[PDB]
Amino acid sequence: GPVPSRARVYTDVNTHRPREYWDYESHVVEWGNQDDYQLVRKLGRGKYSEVFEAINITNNEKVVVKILKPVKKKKIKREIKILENLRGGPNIITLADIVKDPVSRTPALVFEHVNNTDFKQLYQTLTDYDIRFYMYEILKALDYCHSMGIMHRDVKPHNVMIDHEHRKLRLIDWGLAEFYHPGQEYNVRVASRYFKGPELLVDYQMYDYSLDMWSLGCMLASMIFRKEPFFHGHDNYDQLVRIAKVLGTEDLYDYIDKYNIELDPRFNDILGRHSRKRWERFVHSENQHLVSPEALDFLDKLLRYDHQSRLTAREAMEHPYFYTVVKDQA
Ligand SMILES: CC(C)Oc1ccc2ccn(-c3cncc(-c4ccc(C(=O)O)cc4)n3)c2c1
Repeated sequence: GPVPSRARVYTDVNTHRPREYWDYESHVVEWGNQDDYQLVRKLGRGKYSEVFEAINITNNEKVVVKILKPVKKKKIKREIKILENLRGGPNIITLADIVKDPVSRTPALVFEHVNNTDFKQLYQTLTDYDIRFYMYEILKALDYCHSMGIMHRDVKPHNVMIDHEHRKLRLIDWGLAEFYHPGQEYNVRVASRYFKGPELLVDYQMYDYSLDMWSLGCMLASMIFRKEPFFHGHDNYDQLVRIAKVLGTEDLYDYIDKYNIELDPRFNDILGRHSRKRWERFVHSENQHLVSPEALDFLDKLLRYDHQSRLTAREAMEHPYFYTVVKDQA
């Protein structure tokens, strides 16, 4: 069978907490009053929810309501518990309230309003400094949630809200997040295809916080190289092929050997043999102003097959790429 793995950091953080912190199945949801909110307009739709701008009529505050499509009570409890545990943490979206439609019995999460600028219009405006700044802000949220025993498991641009005028950022959509427990075998069917870590793609279930760091690396690559998505796979199998064409097959097969991973036979046809590419092949006159030795060194240290060898969030924050950001923040 596969070789076990443990997180290098924050390994036992949940074991040391009271059971109630992580044992979300036992959480009792306190429902507020749906009549306190009036819906104003629809903001967006997902697979599993619809998001509206609303007003809290008790105090006239603008709020956001995420009405859940039908999902298991345990998964709703998980998201609520995680949001409550992380409330007040750096750059974490604040859950303000939880309500039910009395007739249709559908649950709705009520959040703080963030004045988001279209992240699909915000990447053509981003300077080198801006990317470093916002990356640092995301790392603060990830170090925090990891330190609190939580993997986000769905890091990607859609789940980062930015109020550019206020240089404000929030990490949202905790619906896939999970508590880290040493030894636990997780579902690999998480995250968007383009952001999935090698561990997911090869079906290695004993993963950890380091998944988030792969996803972050994918984001960074897409931003500095102006190539969204960076690893553009056609399906989950081809996704690993696209990664292998960059990181190379030698390190991939080393990873599978180290963890005694049983690779789906389907892969044997399509993976082939690929050299590890230098990052210089993605640099061009359009993106060169975003790319530095520091950026490439940092990126290289996020995008590793071996989850254990990726930078931690706290290590990433200490990287020379962020020296200018750190100097200004005091
Ligand atoms: C599906 C959702 C992310 O789509 C949108 C689209 C446009 C906009 C424009 C503003 N928002 C907005 C403003 N303030 C907060 C949020 C929000 C907050 C949390 C979550 C969540 O799940 O955790 C989803 C959305 N959202 C939008 C949300």
